[PDB]
Amino acid sequence: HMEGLAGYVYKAASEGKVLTLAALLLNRSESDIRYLLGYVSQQGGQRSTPLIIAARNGHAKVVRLLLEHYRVQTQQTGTVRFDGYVIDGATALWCAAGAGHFEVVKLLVSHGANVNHTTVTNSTPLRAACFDGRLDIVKYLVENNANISIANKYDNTCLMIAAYKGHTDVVRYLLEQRADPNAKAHCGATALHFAAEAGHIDIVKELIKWRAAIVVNGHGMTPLKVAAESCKADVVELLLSHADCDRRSRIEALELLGASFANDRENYDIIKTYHYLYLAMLERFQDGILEKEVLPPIHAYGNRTECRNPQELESIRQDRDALHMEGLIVRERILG
Amino acid sequence: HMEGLAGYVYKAASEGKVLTLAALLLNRSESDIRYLLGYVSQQGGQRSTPLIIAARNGHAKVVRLLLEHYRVQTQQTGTVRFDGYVIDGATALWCAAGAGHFEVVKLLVSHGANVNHTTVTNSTPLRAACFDGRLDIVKYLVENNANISIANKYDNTCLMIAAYKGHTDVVRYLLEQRADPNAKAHCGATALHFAAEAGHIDIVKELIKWRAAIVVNGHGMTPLKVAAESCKADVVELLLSHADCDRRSRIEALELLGASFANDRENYDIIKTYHYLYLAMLERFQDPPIHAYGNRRNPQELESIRQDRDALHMEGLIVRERIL
Ligand SMILES: CC(C)(C)n1ncc(Cl)c(Cl)c1=O
Repeated sequence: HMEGLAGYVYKAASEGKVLTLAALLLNRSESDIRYLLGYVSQQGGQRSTPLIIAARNGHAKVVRLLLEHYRVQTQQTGTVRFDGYVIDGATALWCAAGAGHFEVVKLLVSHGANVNHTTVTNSTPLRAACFDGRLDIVKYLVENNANISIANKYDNTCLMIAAYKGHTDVVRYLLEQRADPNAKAHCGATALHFAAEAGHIDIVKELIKWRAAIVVNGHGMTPLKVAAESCKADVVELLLSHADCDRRSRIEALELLGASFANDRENYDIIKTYHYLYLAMLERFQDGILEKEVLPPIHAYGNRTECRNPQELESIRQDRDALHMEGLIVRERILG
Repeated sequence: HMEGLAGYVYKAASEGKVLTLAALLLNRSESDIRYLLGYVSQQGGQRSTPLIIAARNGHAKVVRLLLEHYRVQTQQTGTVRFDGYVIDGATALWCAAGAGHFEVVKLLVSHGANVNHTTVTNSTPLRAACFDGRLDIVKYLVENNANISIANKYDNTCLMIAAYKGHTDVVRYLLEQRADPNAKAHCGATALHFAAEAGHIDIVKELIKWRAAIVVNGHGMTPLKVAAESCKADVVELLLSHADCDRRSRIEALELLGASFANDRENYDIIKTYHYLYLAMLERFQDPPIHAYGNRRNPQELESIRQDRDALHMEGLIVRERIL
């Protein structure tokens, strides 16, 4: 019969009804108080504890009570639903971090919760807050000895995800806490790779100030080819305004940028196509003698052949259709 | 000294102040009037003739005088700027068509303009009106013997450009002729292919019934189900209804949109990735690649997808890599 009361207790905890929760908990034996609070409930996909669901919903009142008066264990783990995806191996500290409930986080940390508890995929509660972007929590966790080096299943640092999610504030903070910006992932990607693809120019600048290495992913893409391919012209100029395998890599990143202005249907500007593509050809002709390794015609892309001469390119500056197909040919060479 | 007056005449023509032009043009000999109206002027990038510059800016008023009073030749050619690229081989008939100046269009063709005259890229005024999408002009050109079969270089028919530019209205009307057209010849694409790429579900229905023929579903380098890559689920299901080619016998019609729903960062839904991709395992089990830098996952037999993790992202990429 006590299986039902555990649900009533869960309800009140998930609803933040501290009086409703407190009313249920008294006039119960120590044997019972443990059971009701250690019970795991299956609300759809989510499988949680009264403590966990309260910290998930930011009900600091229920959280304070469960920790102080009824000394509930912070180590309790559950499977919580964030967005549509289900995260397993989560603790009340982790949910509170992912949902941005600063006071509940402090409550859990203050009452002795493990800041470095790892989820099933080794997502630390610090990572949840870097995904979410709450600098106050991010600061508080690291100040309470949460480890920044604890990465994903796939070695996705807290720096990486924050750079991906565009949190310039936490990214800088993580970099002012000496976070290794040259750390890479299974994908082979650095935080500069994620920022360049996502075009977060402020973070790309921040990762530069902190002397990030120009490394290559598991496709042969530097952060400049990633940003050139992602049609993020802003981050292309900045990344080019420093280091690069100059000449060869620089023309290939300008040719990729120009190609993407014809492919990517969101930012499709064929005027920006000719600008970058012609700039590339001109840089190819400094000692002229820079190799145009063109490929034979295909049945797709018409039967055209990629221009090798700056006069060939000048002759399709006023052809919208030829310039489009040329951007497809360009992409084909650099990427295949 | 007479080159200077040619500029004043151009100016008044370009601004459409027809009354101002007569003051310059009157009291002049045949020798001069020929030069004054045939001068080519370089106003920025565009280098054109007064008759054209009037028709480009839609000044029907100056056009009436220049075409009616002195039957000047519509064949005069120039290079006009249409907001972006500069087009060469344009005639007043073409510019007025491209600029959507219906009044100038009617006047130009009525006075004997070459209605199927092609630009440098063999763009007919009919192409211009379907590109920009003015059905009023599109129709009017067709009754006046403009040829719908003309198309440009690379064989992009007027149907194709309208099919791409989503001008459903012109498409329905335009089916007074060819459906499944020039196969883009160069691109290898049908007018319905451009429709599927752009996901204009409205015309793709037309390409089959209510005007257009059946249109060949054949292209090779991706069937007309290009929309699976273009993340156009709307037309993807639509094409799937036509069966025995894309459904009943066609077991291979595993379009697997979900791979594209993880790649395109504009329409990226990894929930939609697993949804369509799981149909593949379910359809594959009614009755494979390599691990590049630690990959597949792609198998449908393996658990029929464990789900939940972001790993599906890289898994959606493996699918795209396999299908190419
Ligand atoms: C766009 C694409 C697929 C080239 N790409 N973008 C970003 C990153 Cl971080 C990597 Cl590793 C990558 O390969």
